[PDB]
Amino acid sequence: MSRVQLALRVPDLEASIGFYSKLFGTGPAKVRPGYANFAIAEPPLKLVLIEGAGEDATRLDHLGVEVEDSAQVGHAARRLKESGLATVEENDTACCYAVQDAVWVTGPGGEPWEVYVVK
Ligand SMILES: O=[N+]([O-])c1cc([AsH2])ccc1O
Ligand SMILES: [Cl-]
Ligand SMILES: [Fe+3]
Repeated sequence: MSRVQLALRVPDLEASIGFYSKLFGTGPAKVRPGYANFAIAEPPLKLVLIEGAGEDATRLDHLGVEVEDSAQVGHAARRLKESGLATVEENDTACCYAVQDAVWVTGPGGEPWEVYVVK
């Protein structure tokens, strides 16, 4: 039972939390200066808002697939490595108010993806 992760670099975090509460009909799961997240049931979605220091507009920070356990993260790592993708693995790695196992790739046009579990 995994979900898409969508992490956005937003110019106004406060306006953004406001807007996403309305769009999804639910408040954030977590709020800390310069960061918020929403854990959305339908559609399955982890929405990450990161506050950008003076960009004009919202832009993509990264994308992701949140899996159920580290076991799934490692399957995904081996499978992606086997398909010929350049990968970067991380274990028990702090970051944004959580600990995660993750594997990272980048699409041809430079957009970053992580397959990850939050521990
Ligand atoms: O790419 N990252 O490692 C990354 C990780 C976290 As946590 C937040 C923003 C980012 O761009
Ligand atoms: Cl963008
Ligand atoms: Fe993140």
